[PDB]
Amino acid sequence: PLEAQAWALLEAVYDPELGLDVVNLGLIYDLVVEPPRAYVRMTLTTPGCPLHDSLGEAVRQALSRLPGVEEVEVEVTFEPPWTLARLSEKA
Amino acid sequence: PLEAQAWALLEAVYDPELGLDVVNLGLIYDLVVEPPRAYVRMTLTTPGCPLHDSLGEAVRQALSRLPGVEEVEVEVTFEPPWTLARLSEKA
Repeated sequence: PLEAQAWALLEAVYDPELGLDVVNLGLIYDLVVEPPRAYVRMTLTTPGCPLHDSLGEAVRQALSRLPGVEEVEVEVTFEPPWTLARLSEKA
Repeated sequence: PLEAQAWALLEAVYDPELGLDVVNLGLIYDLVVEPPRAYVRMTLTTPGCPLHDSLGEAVRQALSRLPGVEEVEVEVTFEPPWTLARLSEKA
């Protein structure tokens, strides 16, 4: 139940450079919600670590909206590296 | 607006070895058009850096045709490495 709610929350988190949400952009690589923990592995649309990972922060915030989730681990990785081929049909 | 125009321009940029355009070939990994800047991350069909990156140059030229784009950054990468699995249905 929380898994579906989690996806809806992420679908509302938008990436400024592409004007699309992180889910339809294909940036979410793994998502596990098991109270009191939530884990998400995601990537960014361009290589390199930004000075402020605001997108990762937005994803963390969204997941924290879930009831009973006291710890949200957001791991940002470039493996595998992202490309537009990961866009969903809707995107 | 410019995003759709950008794609059309790239769809007219052809790769000699395969006889197909860079878009349907799946060589474009990321595309961001935000005047006065345009950024594109792409790859080539074979490993290695060529003496003259003619295809990369053709992509840069195509994007420069967009109104208000005074700077076009074309990044050529091999991550992830390209294969024919990236061809579009049309291709």
